[PDB]
Amino acid sequence: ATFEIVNRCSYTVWAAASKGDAALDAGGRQLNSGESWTINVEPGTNGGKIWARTDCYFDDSGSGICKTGDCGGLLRCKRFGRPPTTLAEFSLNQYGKDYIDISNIKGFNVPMDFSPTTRGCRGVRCAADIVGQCPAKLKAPGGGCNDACTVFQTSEYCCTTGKCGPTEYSRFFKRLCPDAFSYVLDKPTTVTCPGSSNYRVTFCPT
Repeated sequence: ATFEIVNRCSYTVWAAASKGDAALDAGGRQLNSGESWTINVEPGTNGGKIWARTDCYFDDSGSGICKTGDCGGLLRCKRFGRPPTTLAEFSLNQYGKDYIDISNIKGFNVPMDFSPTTRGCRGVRCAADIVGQCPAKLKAPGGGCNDACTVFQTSEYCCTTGKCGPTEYSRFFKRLCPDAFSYVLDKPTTVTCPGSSNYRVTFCPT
């Protein structure tokens, strides 16, 4: 499957693509404002994620640090990134279907649109000013708006027991971005697409 990753933000981002235990394609790349990066993702990929990282510094060897979304200091991510990270999430070719969603379960750093470029389903978007409106206790100094599980590490926010409800913090994310997951047991906003669809992830779609 082809994913085109487009940075429409006015600032540079470092895109990342991983399935948690391995890079997807090259795993990460710098995207200046306006740049597009096309990656290929193996069919049947389960649990892939794409996210943006902000305020990164890397040396010649691809080692460094980012203020949001850092994946163990690598330019080419092999593992998932440190919150806060708006997440594009996908599982491909699962019994004939693709499943896509956007998630704020790990916080929010950059607005995002996640849409198919082929026919048969709709896209999803979270483009509200979540960082600007972020509650004081969830604001991340490096930038972004943390989720409450990251900040407070309770069973209720992290849904550790498999039983949890919405919270004042999850309702904030849900109010601004209804089409994104706001906590682990949120009513699903997953979109079902035809198997082997292709996609575009746009940072700062507005």
